[PDB]
Amino acid sequence: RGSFVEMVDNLRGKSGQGYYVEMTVGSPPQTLNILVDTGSSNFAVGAAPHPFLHRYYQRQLSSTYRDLRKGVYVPYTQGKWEGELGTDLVSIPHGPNVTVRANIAAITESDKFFINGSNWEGILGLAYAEIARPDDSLEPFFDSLVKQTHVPNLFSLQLCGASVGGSMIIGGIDHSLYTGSLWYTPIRREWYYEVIIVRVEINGQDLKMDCKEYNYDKSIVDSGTTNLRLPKKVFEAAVASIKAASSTEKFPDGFWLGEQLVCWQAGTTPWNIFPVISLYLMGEVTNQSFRITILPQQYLRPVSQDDCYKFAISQSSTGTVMGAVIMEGFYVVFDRARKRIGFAVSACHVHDEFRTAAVEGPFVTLDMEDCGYN
Ligand SMILES: NC1=N[C@](c2ccc(OC(F)F)cc2)([C@@H]2C[C@H]2C(=O)c2cncc(Cl)c2)CO1
Ligand code: NA
Ligand code: NA
Repeated sequence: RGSFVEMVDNLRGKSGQGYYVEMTVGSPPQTLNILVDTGSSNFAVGAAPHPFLHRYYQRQLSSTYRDLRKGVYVPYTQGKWEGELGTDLVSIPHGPNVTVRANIAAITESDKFFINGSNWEGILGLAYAEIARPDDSLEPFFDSLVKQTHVPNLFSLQLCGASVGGSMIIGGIDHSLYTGSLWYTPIRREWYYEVIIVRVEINGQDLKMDCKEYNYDKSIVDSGTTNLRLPKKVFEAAVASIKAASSTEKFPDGFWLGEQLVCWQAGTTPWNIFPVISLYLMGEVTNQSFRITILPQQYLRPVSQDDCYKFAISQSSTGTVMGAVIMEGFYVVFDRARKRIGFAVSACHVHDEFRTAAVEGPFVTLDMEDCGYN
């Protein structure tokens, strides 16, 4: 409890391409880099020589592979992966010193899934069985890990933005990774890591929307999404307020829609024209909330001889997505045992001399249960 030095710095990443952890599959162990994804629930790995892949799972080389004689087809947008299900022995070299027999989807065909030039070859879906493919009887990796070992039923993530890195602490918390106190919001339902946002402020100014809008049709914490994604109506209200706060300088209308970048010469980014963004989350106690605050350092993503940034807040039709834009400000504790998610100021988040990311409570917020969409 509290200190896991061997897992510190076990994540690496390229900006906008997610964070991955080294894993091994099969016997003898085959090493793969695997995207850490709290927004899905399948352990799926490249298993054929796709040109983009540095490497892939060669089941024929594993004496411990067991075929489940079942295929899985997984469309989404944009894209798809298809694979064959089995089990095999899985370890995390810079994780707990255990080995688990986990479900693995061997990806044999995909479209717009693997990224050309990325250093990961599969994804580790850390969410719950209710969104596993093909169905909730395919036990997710972390469920198997907890069933078969004594690893406590929780993990935590410190994503450090900018080559990026960070830490996945499996089975506990490392208090070096955060400053101040952890604040917890309930996991509303175990499918995604679903939470309830109860108030949104831009530079301290309330958007004053019916809070059910903030969670239309859900709000999730998702390490496998780059952006803060906001439901359309909330996004419209949000940019408008951000546009207004930031009007000392003017930017193309397309910038706010992510359709073009904006640049400034090096050292010349005007952070302070941009507002902070505060999400109040449902607390642990009736009528009690807390708030997490992020900087433009978080929602202006670095991507000419200038520092060009992408606006990393974007509209959504799947509800709010707290992606790397949120998570890079905080140490985030996925406290599965207590069905709650803790947030604390991250010891590694990017800021400036004037503003820091923040986690503050308690606040008095009534009718928070009304904020959840049904
Ligand atoms: N959270 C989420 N993960 C995704 C995903 C795609 C299929 C699934 O199938 C699953 F059921 F196996 C699951 C998740 C993508 C893997 C992520 C991805 O491609 C990505 C690209 N750039 C940056 C990041 Cl941070 C991630 C879609 O959104
Ligand atoms: Na256990
Ligand atoms: Na600390």
